[PDB]
Amino acid sequence: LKAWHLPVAPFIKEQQERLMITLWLSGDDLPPRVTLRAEEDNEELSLPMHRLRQAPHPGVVAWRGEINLVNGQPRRRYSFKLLWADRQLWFTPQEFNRFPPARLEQFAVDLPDSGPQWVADQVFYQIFPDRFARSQSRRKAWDEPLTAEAGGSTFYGGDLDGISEKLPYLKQLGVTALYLNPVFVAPSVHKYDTEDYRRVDPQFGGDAALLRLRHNTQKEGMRLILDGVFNHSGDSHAWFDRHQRGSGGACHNADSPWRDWYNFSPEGVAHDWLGYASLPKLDYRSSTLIDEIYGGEDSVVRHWLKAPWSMDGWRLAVVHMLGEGGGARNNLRHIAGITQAAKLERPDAFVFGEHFGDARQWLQADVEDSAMNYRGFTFPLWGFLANTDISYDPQKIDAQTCMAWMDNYRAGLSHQQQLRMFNQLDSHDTARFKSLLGKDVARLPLAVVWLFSWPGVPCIYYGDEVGVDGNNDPFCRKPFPWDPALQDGDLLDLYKRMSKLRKAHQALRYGGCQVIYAEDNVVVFVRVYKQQRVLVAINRGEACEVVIEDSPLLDVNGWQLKEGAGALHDGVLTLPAISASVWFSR
Amino acid sequence: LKAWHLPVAPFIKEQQERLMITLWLSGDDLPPRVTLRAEEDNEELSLPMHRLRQAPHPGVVAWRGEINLVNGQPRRRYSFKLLWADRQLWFTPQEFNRFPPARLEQFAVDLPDSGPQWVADQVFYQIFPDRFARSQSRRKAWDEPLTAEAGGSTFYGGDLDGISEKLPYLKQLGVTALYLNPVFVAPSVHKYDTEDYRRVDPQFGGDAALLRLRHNTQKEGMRLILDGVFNHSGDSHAWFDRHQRGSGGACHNADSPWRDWYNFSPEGVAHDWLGYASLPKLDYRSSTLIDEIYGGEDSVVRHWLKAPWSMDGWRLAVVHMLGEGGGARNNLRHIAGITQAAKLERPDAFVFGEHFGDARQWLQADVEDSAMNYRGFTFPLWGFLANTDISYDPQKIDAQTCMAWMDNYRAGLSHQQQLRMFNQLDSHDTARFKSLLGKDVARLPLAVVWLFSWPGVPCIYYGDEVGVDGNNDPFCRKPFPWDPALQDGDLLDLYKRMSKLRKAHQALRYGGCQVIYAEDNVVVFVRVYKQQRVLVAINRGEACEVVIEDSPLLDVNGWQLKEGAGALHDGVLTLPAISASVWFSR
Ligand SMILES: C[C@H]1O[C@H](O)[C@H](O)[C@@H](O)[C@H]1N[C@H]1C=C(CO)[C@@H](O)[C@H](O)[C@H]1O
Ligand SMILES: C[C@H]1O[C@H](O)[C@H](O)[C@@H](O)[C@H]1N[C@H]1C=C(CO)[C@@H](O)[C@H](O)[C@H]1O
Repeated sequence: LKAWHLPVAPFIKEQQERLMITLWLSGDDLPPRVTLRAEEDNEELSLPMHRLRQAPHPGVVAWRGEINLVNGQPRRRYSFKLLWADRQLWFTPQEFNRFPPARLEQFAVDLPDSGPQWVADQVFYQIFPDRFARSQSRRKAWDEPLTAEAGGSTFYGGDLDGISEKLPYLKQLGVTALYLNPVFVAPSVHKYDTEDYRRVDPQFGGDAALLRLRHNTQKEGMRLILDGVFNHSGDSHAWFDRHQRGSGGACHNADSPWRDWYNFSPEGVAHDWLGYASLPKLDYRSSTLIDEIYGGEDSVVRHWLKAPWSMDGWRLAVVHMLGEGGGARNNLRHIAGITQAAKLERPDAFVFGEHFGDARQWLQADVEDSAMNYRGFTFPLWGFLANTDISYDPQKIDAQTCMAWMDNYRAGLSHQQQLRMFNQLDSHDTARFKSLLGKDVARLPLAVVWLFSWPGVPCIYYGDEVGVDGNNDPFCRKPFPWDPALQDGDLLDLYKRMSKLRKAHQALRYGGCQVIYAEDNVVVFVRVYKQQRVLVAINRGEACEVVIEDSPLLDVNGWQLKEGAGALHDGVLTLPAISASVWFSR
Repeated sequence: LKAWHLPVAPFIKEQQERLMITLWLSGDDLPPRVTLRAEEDNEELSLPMHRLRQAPHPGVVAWRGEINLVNGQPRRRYSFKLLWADRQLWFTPQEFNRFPPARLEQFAVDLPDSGPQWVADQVFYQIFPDRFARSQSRRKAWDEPLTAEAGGSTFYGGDLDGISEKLPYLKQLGVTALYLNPVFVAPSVHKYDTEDYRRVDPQFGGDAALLRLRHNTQKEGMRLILDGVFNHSGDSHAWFDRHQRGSGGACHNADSPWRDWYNFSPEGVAHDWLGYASLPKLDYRSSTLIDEIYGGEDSVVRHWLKAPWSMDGWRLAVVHMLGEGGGARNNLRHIAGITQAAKLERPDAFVFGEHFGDARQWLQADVEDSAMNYRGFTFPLWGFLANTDISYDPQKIDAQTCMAWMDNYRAGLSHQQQLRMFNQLDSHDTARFKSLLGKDVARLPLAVVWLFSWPGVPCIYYGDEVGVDGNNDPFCRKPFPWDPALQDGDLLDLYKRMSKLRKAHQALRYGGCQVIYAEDNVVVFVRVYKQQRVLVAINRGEACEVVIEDSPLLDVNGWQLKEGAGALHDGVLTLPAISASVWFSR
């Protein structure tokens, strides 16, 4: 028995306030009935399906049903209940299930989609401003080695006009969207110890440099996302003012105008971020704090989204811990509130959250558009390709396990959510992925191909594309090497080619995703959008041949190889050692 | 490799604001390190564990760690990360996992537990008031057969003083808590078409009869839960007033004081419950509607919870669809609001929701205490024992699948949530389970044993205990046969004995639950609380012998058989055909 379905054309078609749903089946004991299990306002529905007279592909029987769209919430969840005389079987994002799937692990399509539809067309690039580029006309020097000493106090001098001036490089790289680390007034170099949410830190060029950057990116058609740090302030902020270098500080004034914006124990110690005293945690019980951060018309969240700043959204730092009373009490309401405020100021605003852990409860409640997809994308690859994980603990997973992991996670997400998940191989909070591969550094191009072809929006971490390496923070924030002698020019070109493949093909931006093969060293999946197919074959080990069973998903006119040295012929994949290949259908 | 852990003593112990956590391991290639993956305010933690010098059982190595309780939210989620030099493996509620478990499918213990701790000590009994008992001093006659005609208009005359008068029968049955179907003024016999939330329907004896019932149950130490129907009103309610048999109705007055409490289309048709025009749906966008239902001090939810009514809580009818704008928009906020209001009036109030489907998103967000556990308890048994399901579609699942199903569902719930899940074999909205067994009716006692020994609180559906049967509503609401000639007296006695076993043994009220064996016809599980063990063996088919491997969970002084004709000796279970046995440890 075989089944196929993806939450996208050719399997679904919207027509006259109905969502038509098509299931493919093949095999020797097909169910004489199939029920479309759908859902309206959380009520499970049993919708009849009927066989189509015409086979869509050789040996395949298509069943078709219909979801009425006029009622019910935008997110439409569904699965397939195959019925024989004596038994039943479910078809799900995670293949066949002998007992019913979880409601939150069904196929899901958001209709209407009120999310930021532009995100799926982007290539993102994350910039740690101090370490990217100095402007022409502007404390360590650029070539001085990064050391473990005083990580938070060492400034190399990168600034925002440096980014503006490097926009032609980013354009040629294929970048269409920037995510900046914090830029607001803060004493440190990473600047997550915020001192003024209302001003750009002059060390990066002040408010004028960020306005120029906003103008310049608009001119080039590039989106711009700011780092929003709202779980905690810095202890130098006027609200907290630990060093009494001002008046009215919550820290040393029981009568401060912001005494209730922080939580102090019966010992006097304020609650902070994971025991970092420089980062006192904000108490979202306070109705005045809520108004200042997101509630009011000129709250911090909306401020940088309205003119003149007109930012395209917010990365939410430590989104999972924000809440009341010193911890994450009422976390989901407040993150929903932040997102709601942002979409009020800008309906197409992108709001994604930093989630090192499992983001599904946040995303399944729709309190944010997306997450930094560490759990669903990054760590599976650290495991499969680099033998490591979030804690740098040894990891030994084969392709079966890696794809069970990746597919299980996204089964909790609608198609539209999957398409805008924020995927990267590393960040300012992890060791460089190049370094993590260790002796297996020749696998790095596999990961770059995978980054641009797995569902979600890819984000290059500045410098990855030219081969910078280093261990975890502090050593992952090296100055970007602008000397081509210090650049991996071959790696740069692969990044260029992948972003070109992405712009070129709708399936890599909008397409469903079906894992076709996943055994030991080899992963094969296909992206699927209308008649278009994109086949990707990853081999982390030595040369091998793999038979691909006839799949109606792969029944095309022909395949044109676009990247890598793999060869597909008569259902046999010839894959060189440590390779990734991408075929486009003809 | 083997592992054991349950979210209860002997595996966990709270001491000096720390939660101590113990893992059992056995096998030939044990991990030299184990990390306790815990969570504080949603931040994943890596806590070290250390081997205990003393083996807790032969061949078992114990690791122990510690969760700091002074910070973080009440619900403490955790799992075990076994680490070797080259690889890792997770231990979870669902056995070993090669990739990390979902955050919401870990072990979880609620500390402090702010839920209704009395629920786990209860035996519930659900009464459909018209069909239970007529009072001594009071339209069909009691012995007239139930027909398909005019189901909603046929009254047999049961009333609340009938229940009061039958309290000695319920006491002897072992019942400690009642759940009543709706009793408020409504035209129908089931009375889910509410006309007045503020008055008891005189057909059941009016307000005086319910006060007597509240007094009488208090006198007998019995709890009392009312059916709260807040997703929709009846169309005869004054607010809606479809038949203009009053003034000010939302239905026929664009200026009604409650026009905004209902949602009308640009056609004039109000939104209702699943196309039943007699049940117009309430619009929880309205700030005045929110205040009347749960927001205000004398709102409907709090009204029946304060004196003189002093009810113990609310069953929430159609809890999953309640929301704004004609559908389930903002459903979770409003159900949280209802529960919050109830616990404000009565801190130990029990609020559970009607969930035919998958309740996990509601329970994982803690918007309610519990659910009618159709998905986690009822339908697995309909499948395993009666070959059917929610849609009365054929079902063929063996013990492996049934227990994978039951254990997967509860893995999404903390220990405390599992203990108060509202388990029943049938209800006023399903065919009688006795009828569903069809030719396999001899399996009915297996299900009764299972109802009283699976985690959760059992609820007898009135008449089940004496063998009434019938198909789905209308035929599942027969008049209760008070003639002992029409009663299955042997079935009645099993119910009595099971509720006695439950009162007698802490493990059946508080205990963890570990499935030990689940192959084909046979299910074996053990409830576990401190040194106490309760072993349950269910065999749905012919006589068989089953070997039980040595389990440290089963290493006790001895076993005393308490119910059924099974025999345990030297790791061999001798199980008669179609049997259920319960052993208590010695
Ligand atoms: C605020 C934190 O969470 C956010 O979400 C950022 O993503 C992180 O970078 C993170 N750390 C910042 C703060 C500290 C702590 O002292 C430093 O250790 C880091 O270098 C620095 O970046
Ligand atoms: C309101 C509904 O949901 C609640 O939650 C109850 O649990 C159900 O019983 C259910 N049905 C009631 C209403 C109708 C519909 O016309 C009748 O069909 C039923 O007989 C009657 O009981």
